[PDB]
Amino acid sequence: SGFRKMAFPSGKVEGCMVQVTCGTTTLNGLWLDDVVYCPRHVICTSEDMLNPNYEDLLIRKSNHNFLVQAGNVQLRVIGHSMQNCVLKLKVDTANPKTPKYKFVRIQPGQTFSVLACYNGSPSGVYQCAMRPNFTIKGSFLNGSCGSVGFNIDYDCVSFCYMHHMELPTGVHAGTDLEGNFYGPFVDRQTAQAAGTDTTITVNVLAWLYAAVINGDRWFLNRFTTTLNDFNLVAMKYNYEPLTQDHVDILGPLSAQTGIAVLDMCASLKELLQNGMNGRTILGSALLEDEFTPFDVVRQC
Amino acid sequence: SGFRKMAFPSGKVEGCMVQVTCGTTTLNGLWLDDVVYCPRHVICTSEDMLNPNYEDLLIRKSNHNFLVQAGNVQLRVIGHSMQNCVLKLKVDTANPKTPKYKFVRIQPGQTFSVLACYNGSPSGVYQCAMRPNFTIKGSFLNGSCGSVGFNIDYDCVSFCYMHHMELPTGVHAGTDLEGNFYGPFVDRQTAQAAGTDTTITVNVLAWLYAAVINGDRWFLNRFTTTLNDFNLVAMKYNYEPLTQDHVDILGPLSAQTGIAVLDMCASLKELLQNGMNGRTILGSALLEDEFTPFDVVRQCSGVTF
Ligand SMILES: O=C1[C@H](c2cccc(Cl)c2)CCCN1c1cncc2ccccc12
Ligand SMILES: O=C1[C@H](c2cccc(Cl)c2)CCCN1c1cncc2ccccc12
Ligand SMILES: [Cl-]
Ligand SMILES: [Cl-]
Ligand SMILES: [Cl-]
Repeated sequence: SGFRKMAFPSGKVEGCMVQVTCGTTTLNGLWLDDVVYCPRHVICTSEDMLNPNYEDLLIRKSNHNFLVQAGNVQLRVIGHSMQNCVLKLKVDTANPKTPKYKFVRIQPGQTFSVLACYNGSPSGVYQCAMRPNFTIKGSFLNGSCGSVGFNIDYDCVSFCYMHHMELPTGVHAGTDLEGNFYGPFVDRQTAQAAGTDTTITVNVLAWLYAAVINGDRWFLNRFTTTLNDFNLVAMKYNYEPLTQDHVDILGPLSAQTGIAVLDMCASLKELLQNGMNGRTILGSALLEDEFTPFDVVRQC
Repeated sequence: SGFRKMAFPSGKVEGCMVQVTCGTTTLNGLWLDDVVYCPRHVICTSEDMLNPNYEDLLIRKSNHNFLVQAGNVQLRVIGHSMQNCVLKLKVDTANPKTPKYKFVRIQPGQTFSVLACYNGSPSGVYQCAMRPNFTIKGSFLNGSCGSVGFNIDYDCVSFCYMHHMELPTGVHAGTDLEGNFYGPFVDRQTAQAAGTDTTITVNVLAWLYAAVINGDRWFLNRFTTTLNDFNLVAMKYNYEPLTQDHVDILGPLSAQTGIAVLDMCASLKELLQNGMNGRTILGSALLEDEFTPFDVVRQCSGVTF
């Protein structure tokens, strides 16, 4: 019993964190096999950030301009290339601690663990979700760039995020490990803002099924709803539309608890209307949206 | 910016997790140097748990009755002894991945990271606090026994908790690594319950300082309070007493934000007496008490391990 916001064990990723320095700029890199991946803005000064021409800034760099440190050992850069917004630094040593891994691009609503790092050294691990507005509500200070997001389902680390920037509202933006940003963001100090964020409806429903599995039923009601009526109501509370895909994904949880997906949608509608009236659901006074249907099945 | 419930990186502990099997019971063990530590109830059947005589159950076991698996390698048990509620299995191989470590007993209010394991394999990591009633609000299923709690101070892992049991309210009880239970719990299947819990006041204050550091100031006010008046209000709302030690520990956070500790106490008093009025603090409608002052400083300064 119990339901916690749980991150994947970070050991497999800790053994990949390195420090990357280019001139006065220092950030984190992910060392997998003989390549170190890091945000391309490591080649920029603060002045370069307004309108950087990365191709032009990079052509002026040689391999020895990049200093890569793995623990107390300096790795030798023997090649460099740019792929979208990530810089790939070929090194002369393959990481002996390279786990079984893949690069995966996630969709909004997906969760992942973040291993926050500074100077190539891991500081902490926490659980995140890719928000519908493509930002993540992280905990990142200056120097955290290059920290990564991942999932570890069955011994294989799936890297899904690399941290690049903090937006004005204190939320965070980054790329997949191929260097493509999540969201309409760019690695430029231009006016950028997070779009209006919404609640990940399918995740709130998953969490309500987690609460039922753990013995709580106070929020259930005798009502059901159509999918369209639910969406009309939910959008008024800034909730993401629930699609037929989401209803299908919640099938296993619906079968386990005996509560049909549209019956749980009716409880959610009522919770949005009434609030909790001094009660809690899994130790929370707010509806939690950073647990996916998959995370619920994994934990419960 | 941002403030998350953050655990310590678990890699140093993952390299110590092993599976321990005694008869039909399988649980987790912590392999440090040539010893595997695990709950002593691994030698019990469900019937034994009703009224176990651990010394008597253990004397009937030989080394080969304990099967210890580290990954896909079977370790050979060459000795066994009991220390309080922890079984120590001497093995013929020292763990090459043994980090610099210590065994520490924590106080209620102190937080730690739990690496939840099943069959000697780490499944997840989360942060939690030792409640004032000595339970932890963990997330553990059958098979999680032997999972450990820890903190990291520089490059040293301080093991502070080993999982043993779940109480009827779904909360958890365990021991330090010397096998001493936190709380008035016993490793026996008998009527046991968590006592009435209280809120960790110093931790709520630390979290309120974290909210101020992150730009959330709506709860600040012009008022201050005495420590004694604050403690009368704390007692009324099932909050732990705030001591002068707690006030001292919050000094650095008070200096950084410019809000005196007793000035933050007046915010907390107002929050307890009036609620949040539809507002949230760091994305929470409840006052969070599972971040110590040290946790707040560490996360807001970027301390690494
Ligand atoms: O956002 C940025 C800067 C930036 C500016 C524009 C585009 C890009 Cl891709 C990056 C570069 C320096 C690091 N940085 C930060 C990244 N994460 C957390 C931060 C917390 C506080 C202060 C800066 C933070
Ligand atoms: O509490 C116990 C049992 C127990 C009974 C009496 C004393 C002692 Cl020390 C242990 C033994 C089996 C494992 N166990 C559990 C431990 N954690 C989470 C559990 C979730 C569901 C079911 C059992 C759980
Ligand atoms: Cl996805
Ligand atoms: Cl006994
Ligand atoms: Cl409150």
